[PDB]
Amino acid sequence: AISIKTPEDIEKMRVAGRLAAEVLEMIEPYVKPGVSTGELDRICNDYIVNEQHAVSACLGYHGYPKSVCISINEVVCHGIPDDAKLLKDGDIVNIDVTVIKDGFHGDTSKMFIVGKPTIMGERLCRITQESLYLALRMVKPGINLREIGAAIQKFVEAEGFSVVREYCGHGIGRGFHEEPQVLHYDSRETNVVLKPGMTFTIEPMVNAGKKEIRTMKDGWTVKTKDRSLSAQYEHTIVVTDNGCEILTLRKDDTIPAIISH
Ligand SMILES: NNC(=O)c1ccc(-c2ccccc2Cl)o1
Ligand SMILES: [Mn+2]
Ligand code: NA
Repeated sequence: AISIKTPEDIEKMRVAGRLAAEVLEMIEPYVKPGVSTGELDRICNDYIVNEQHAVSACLGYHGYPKSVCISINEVVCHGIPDDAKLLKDGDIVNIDVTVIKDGFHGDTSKMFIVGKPTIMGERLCRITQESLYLALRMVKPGINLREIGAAIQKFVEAEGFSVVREYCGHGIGRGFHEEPQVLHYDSRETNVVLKPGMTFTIEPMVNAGKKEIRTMKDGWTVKTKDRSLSAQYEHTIVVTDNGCEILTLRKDDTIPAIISH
């Protein structure tokens, strides 16, 4: 049973969402060749705790060891920050942030292109973000999640890319992952009609190559089976009366915070 949020709770979601977004805005300057994913994590955690007076929702979740997930190139998600893993020219990197503030969660992520961008890493990130934007434009009461998943997949595959099946968007509030599940592809199992007040995430994972993925033996790191590049972008939203409001919008986003139909 999916739950609706109250006006007060939604305001708290705006705050946690903004904080999540601001972590990504803060870290951007440090995302350069030579930096380790470990340092970036410590920077993010220090900021979340000492500046935002919030806490990382990832730290300890199901035993997660770090504060943010950092995934590079062929790594699909849940990449673990490490003091020896350095970023280099050409790399595409996702920093996945989740913060809890005043009891509510804010969840978002984006891609960063390191050094000189390559046409393909550049193209994969742009298409991935557009697939998120396209889905965000469909959000309004009355529409079924299945349609949104359908549209993301059709857009993505038309570009020669593939949509990761194992992971999905999700309801969010006082809990990290609440109902419903938000698939980024068409599924006969999906039947959820949006309603005002619902809060969830949209976070498509797109592979340049095949959809198949393999988990590493650290029990967390997920890579593409064919070792092709993978990209992801995420935003937390609240369904409004005639559309939705992006709670994790950043200065660099090129979509309106409030989407009115
Ligand atoms: N958008 N990112 C997420 O929803 C997310 C980040 C980390 C996790 C996670 C999922 C299952 C178990 C442990 C973690 Cl930290 O989910
Ligand atoms: Mn999420
Ligand atoms: Na990746």
